[PDB]
Amino acid sequence: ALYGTRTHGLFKRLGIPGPTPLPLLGNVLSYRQGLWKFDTECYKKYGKMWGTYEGQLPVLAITDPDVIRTVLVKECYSVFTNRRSLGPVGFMKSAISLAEDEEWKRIRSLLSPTFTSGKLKEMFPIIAQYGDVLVRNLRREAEKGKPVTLKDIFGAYSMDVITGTSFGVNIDSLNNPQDPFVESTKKFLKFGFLDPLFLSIILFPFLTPVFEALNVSLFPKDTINFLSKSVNRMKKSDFLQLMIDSQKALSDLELAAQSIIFIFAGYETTSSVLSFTLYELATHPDVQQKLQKEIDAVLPNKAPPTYDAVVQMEYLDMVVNETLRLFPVAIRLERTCKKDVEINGVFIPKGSMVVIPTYALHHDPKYWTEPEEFRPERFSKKKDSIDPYIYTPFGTGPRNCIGMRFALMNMKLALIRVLQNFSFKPCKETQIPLKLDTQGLLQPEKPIVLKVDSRD
Ligand code: HEM
Ligand SMILES: CCCCCCCCCCCCOCCOCCOCCOCCOCCOCCOCCOCCOCCO
Ligand SMILES: Clc1ccccc1C(c1ccccc1)(c1ccccc1)n1ccnc1
Ligand SMILES: Clc1ccccc1C(c1ccccc1)(c1ccccc1)n1ccnc1
Ligand SMILES: Clc1ccccc1C(c1ccccc1)(c1ccccc1)n1ccnc1
Repeated sequence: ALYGTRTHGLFKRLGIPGPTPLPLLGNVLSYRQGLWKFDTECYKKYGKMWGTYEGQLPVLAITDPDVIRTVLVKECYSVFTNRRSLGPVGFMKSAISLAEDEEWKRIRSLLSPTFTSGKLKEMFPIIAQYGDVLVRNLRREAEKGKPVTLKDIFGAYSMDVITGTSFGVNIDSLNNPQDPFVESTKKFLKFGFLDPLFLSIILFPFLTPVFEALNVSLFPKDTINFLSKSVNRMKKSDFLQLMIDSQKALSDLELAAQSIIFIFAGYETTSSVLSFTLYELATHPDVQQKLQKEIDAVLPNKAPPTYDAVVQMEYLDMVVNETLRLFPVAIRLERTCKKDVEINGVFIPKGSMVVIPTYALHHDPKYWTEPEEFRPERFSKKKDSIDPYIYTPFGTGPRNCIGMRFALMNMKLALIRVLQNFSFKPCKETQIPLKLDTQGLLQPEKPIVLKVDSRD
């Protein structure tokens, strides 16, 4: 059984500290507390650089901004181009989040004109039309005299926007739970929990070819089929339309992968940050009232938002940027060495992983005074510019979040509407302080519920 004790002497030899890996498992057992908790604990114990093992895969965490800049920007195309080892994914191998090396550079180049600020300005009325249904669905829950579970309200809004901006179909997620789009896309929420299949190829990466050969995918095969068949039937009759017009050619299999992955990526994360932003505005009433004072001063008498009004709301941008500091839903940034590389005078083998602990650097007292406190004033345009390698909620470099500007616009349009019409405050069922759960996509331990009062 030559598999278990092959690489577990690397960091010990290189002089890089870290937790003691168990045979076969590595340090994988330490993840059960959540990657956010494991990363902060390692940061406090070892410092600038530590080393863990996902099975037999060596993982080197780095916290020096000069080193982060080299891995995310300088040597991106040359060493650290790909994110994590390929797993059994089927045709989703052409998804932009999975594509590697030259194939990723090509797919990223084709999709880049779709997510420019110019195309976002053209789609602004499309995104904004989903604010009405959000305010309406939130109005009835407010007049019921009962608390509002934010994940159901903004989860439905996030699915509505991401599907409407992808296919042009105006789903009413909250009022049509039995819709096939809603039930299929709902299964994406299981992402973030324990995945034995994903963990099996982590500990035994040689199983990835076997699973592919047996047509086993890390994605919900039923949901991937519904979306792929839905994408095809629509092409006979938008993110989809922008990708059809672009047809270096984007194949039919590749385009179906990008449509699916954009829905997968935008659904829960947008829903999660939107709930975190409202929790902070409720537990900080003066922060909420000041933000309401800004929206009303720019948009008088509940005026419909325009692009220029949304972009020129500074205090709205500060609140969102601070919610993302406290809760970067993608806890960390990961990269793979496509060759033997020397990082900060340390020789790292090919295929090893480099983790930028975003969450740990976001709560570091060395960079943020009172790091556990929601202070939007950190992102005031008068202070010194925040380090782009310490604050990395969307990552940095050629391979950062391609939908960063879209997600920020999608959330702000929602925040402006709900604040134009409602105020938010806690109640007996609200957890203070907020306890994060162990899920790999940041979620609270108990669902956020807030009292929603209309301003009229
Ligand atoms: C506020 C919500 C969001 C957060 C916090 C977020 C966060 C991230 C992060 C941290 C990465 C990794 C970047 C890196 O490795 O440096 C990423 C990648 C990505 N995100 Fe997002 N994201 C969000 C919303 C979205 C939305 C709405 C979309 C879809 C339009 C999206 C699509 C992607 C894709 C496709 C990638 C992979 C980029 C690539 O590998 O080329 N994300 N996101
Ligand atoms: C032929 C060879 C086959 C090889 C099979 C390999 C199987 C590997 C199994 C080892 C698992 C090791 O687990 C440690 C790593 O876990 C880290 C991530 O998990 C953190 C959260 O869960 C902690 C896991 O350990 C405690 C058990 O808790 C499980 C809770 O799962 C989430 C609960 O939610 C219910 C399930 O999800 C539905 C969500 O709607
Ligand atoms: Cl599909 C995949 C293959 C290899 C590594 C990571 C992923 C990942 C995923 C998605 C669904 C189920 C299991 C793994 C993944 C899992 C955790 C963190 C990042 C990526 N993925 C999501 C988008 N593109 C790839
Ligand atoms: Cl276990 C693991 C290792 C490396 C990357 C991601 C994961 C992940 C996870 C989830 C919750 C707490 C710790 C790690 C994970 C993180 C984000 C999204 C999906 C899975 N996981 C893989 C299989 N089961 C769980
Ligand atoms: Cl892009 C993507 C698609 C499908 C599932 C997950 C993700 C991803 C993510 C988010 C939170 C926790 C783990 C992975 C992700 C996939 C791959 C690499 C980084 C992040 N993501 C959603 C939005 N922006 C990025």
